[PDB]
Amino acid sequence: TIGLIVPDVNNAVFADMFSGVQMAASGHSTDVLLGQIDAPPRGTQQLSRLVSEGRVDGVLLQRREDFDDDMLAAVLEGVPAVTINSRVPGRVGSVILDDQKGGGIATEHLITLGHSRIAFISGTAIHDTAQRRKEGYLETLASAGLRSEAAWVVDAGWEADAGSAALNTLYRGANLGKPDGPTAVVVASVNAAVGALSTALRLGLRVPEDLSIVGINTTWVSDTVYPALTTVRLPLQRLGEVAADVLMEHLGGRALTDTVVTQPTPELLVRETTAPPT
Amino acid sequence: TIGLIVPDVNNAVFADMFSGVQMAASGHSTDVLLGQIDAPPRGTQQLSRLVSEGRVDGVLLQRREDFDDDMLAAVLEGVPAVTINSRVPGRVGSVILDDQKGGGIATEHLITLGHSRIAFISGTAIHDTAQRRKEGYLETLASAGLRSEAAWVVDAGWEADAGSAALNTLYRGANLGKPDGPTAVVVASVNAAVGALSTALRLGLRVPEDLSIVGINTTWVSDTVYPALTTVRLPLQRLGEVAADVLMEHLGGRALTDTVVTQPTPELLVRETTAPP
Repeated sequence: TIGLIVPDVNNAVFADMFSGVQMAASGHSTDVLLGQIDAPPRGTQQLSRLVSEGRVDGVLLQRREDFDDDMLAAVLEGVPAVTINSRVPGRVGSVILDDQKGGGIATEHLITLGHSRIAFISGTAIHDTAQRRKEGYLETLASAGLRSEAAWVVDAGWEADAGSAALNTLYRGANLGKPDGPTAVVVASVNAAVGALSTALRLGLRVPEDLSIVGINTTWVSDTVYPALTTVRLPLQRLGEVAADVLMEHLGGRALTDTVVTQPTPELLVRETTAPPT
Repeated sequence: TIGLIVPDVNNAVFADMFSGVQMAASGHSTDVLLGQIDAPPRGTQQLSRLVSEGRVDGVLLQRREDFDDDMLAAVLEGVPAVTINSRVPGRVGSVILDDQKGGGIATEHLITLGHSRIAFISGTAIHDTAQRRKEGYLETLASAGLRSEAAWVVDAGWEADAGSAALNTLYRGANLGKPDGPTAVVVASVNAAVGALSTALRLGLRVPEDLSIVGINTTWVSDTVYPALTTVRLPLQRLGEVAADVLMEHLGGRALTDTVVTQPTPELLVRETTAPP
């Protein structure tokens, strides 16, 4: 049996990631025990108890956006563990997505539509996955001969409320959607993107006319809402299958590895929130 | 270890329910195993093997929307089990929400704003939760003393794509949002309600000006979208908390019960999707 420890089961990547974990694990007649952890302080305790005590042979951990590298390294000391959608410095055993290429594809799509001033709403400063996606965006702008500004890049979060809050901050401080501000924003995760789209609409901005929006990752929500969010689909199911496999293989005696799921490549899903600027 | 068996982790109720089941289990030194089953007989083999091989001590099962009462009985025969957000006649061990009262409260609200032609997009015909909420909406139209038609009640599903399909049908078949049509629609579950909204807007109906939408249950999605969906919040965390408790008390000897979580009461959460017609 294996443990899947997650920040919350409402998280955007959870459903596809879980189905992958479950399919691989069941394939080997191994069950998946699900656990959910709060914010630190209680967050770290639950994890120490829930990891130490262990009715599980090993652990798949999706790191919380408020857990620093320190809080994870200490807990994972001496535990067979694979981090998923995150990699902690100074240990081995992780499976991540091709985050830089995801940020790059999102950004590139906006540059091909004619946008020059493009903002980025990231996850937290703590989350290595957010920083990779930010890098992809930064490289892409640079190679295209374009500039970003400190004011156009906000560390927010994965969820709707942080996305909303960050859009508000761009709107009020950066003239996002106004006269000389950025005309498009890339959002590091799709739920934050749904929050951003909503806030742009409540503020009175036309989407896509006044502001284009691309989210990274895709859910039924991003595909359902009106206008439907243009997104970059990442292979979440594969990510869960590979991480489950790396863990189970390590329990059979193999080395833990640190890998990047690179196939399939990220898929641009052009919906209704991206157009050329005005 | 106990099993939490659900049809789709994307379900509107899953998150809150699960936090409930985890609370209960955490205090009783018990782990939760998350699982799914296919249609019987496959599913019958699955659930029994889960207990027969000692993988779980007991099961909490949310019924799939394409499971009729016969199918659920099959998989549950000879299994320590408590059904969640659903109740099978012919067996004991279930914990349901105050479903009728929640469907009425959504309808109540639409009439109070001044609506007289009110639709209902249900779950599937075979889900008991969906029918119990349909009952509340009908019973409230009769308490107020108002019209209802066969064409205004459409069976659909829990999910966005079902809600959207049902809305299209109300629009083409029942003239929804037009001179003849109903001016409002209660949607049996929130994801379907987000589907209905989206399709309403695409068509070119203004919401709430041309059509008023209320959903039952509440997620970050219904609160986040624009316009935000008016919904009626049921106490999903307690339902999870209480169901897990009944199963584990039953694993220590107690009888399986059939329970309704009647407190807290359905909370009308007014947002941007409801207005006078």
